[PDB]
Amino acid sequence: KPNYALKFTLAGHTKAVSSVKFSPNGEWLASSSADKLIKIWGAYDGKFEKTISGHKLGISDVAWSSDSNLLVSASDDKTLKIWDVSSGKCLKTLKGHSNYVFCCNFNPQSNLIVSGSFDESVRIWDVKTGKCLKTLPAHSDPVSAVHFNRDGSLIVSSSYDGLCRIWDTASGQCLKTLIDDDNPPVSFVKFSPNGKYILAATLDNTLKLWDYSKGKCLKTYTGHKNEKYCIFANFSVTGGKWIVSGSEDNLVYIWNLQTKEIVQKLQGHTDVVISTACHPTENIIASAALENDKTIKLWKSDC
Repeated sequence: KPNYALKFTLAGHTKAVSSVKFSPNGEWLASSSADKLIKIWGAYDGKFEKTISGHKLGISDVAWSSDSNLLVSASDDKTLKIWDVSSGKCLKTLKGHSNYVFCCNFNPQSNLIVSGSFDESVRIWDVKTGKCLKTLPAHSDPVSAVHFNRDGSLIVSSSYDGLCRIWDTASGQCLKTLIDDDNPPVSFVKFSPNGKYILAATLDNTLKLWDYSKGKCLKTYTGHKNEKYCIFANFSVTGGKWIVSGSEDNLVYIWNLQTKEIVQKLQGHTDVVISTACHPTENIIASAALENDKTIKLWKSDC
């Protein structure tokens, strides 16, 4: 149904890309890499803007503040850094995790940051002071993803222990633990835009849409390969309602959300597609690949 075609190929990172994210204002793409760098690119033209540096080791994730002025990055150096994008300044270094920080996000208000780490904990940080507010004993294996819901009241986390958990931001209480028939490692998780559903990726080549309120799996998406890497998944909402994800067979997969059929497979990358992102207003997908490719691709569809 959609017709995403390659528009731009962005080269610059010298090691594996780990994450790509569109700014909320739609003007920019941020990318993180194992080369220890963040790069900023024009969202519509693919034009390289600048590099942001400071981390001592590779970066697994990057996230934008709601006003598109700040980034937060999660690194193997055991820290997160908060960046003022226009100046390039490292505003704060968030110290607390005892091993690799794998995932990070602002809440919608962007006064808080949530992080997940190889040390098996989730941390909630104050953006202004740079202090850790809470440390949640969230999981018994590395934390693969963390995400705030629509109003910042709930946090969802996933882990290689096979659990998705939902946390109350304010109290730090575990409200829910999602358990299916089997519990294979969960490599990614996020709330849906409306906030009633949770999309989770598992390392048995499967994406599941869960009803958060009921605690029941509604839909299942397969065809892609995902047994090893923590690959992002997206809700595409600008045109037709899709689920988007990378794959270890070098393709970007697009599923119809309702019917669960593969509507398109984007060909062009020459290595695992580790990350994808969906532009907030236009029908644009960004995709990034691992170290044998190193490129980021911008794809556009008429619907």
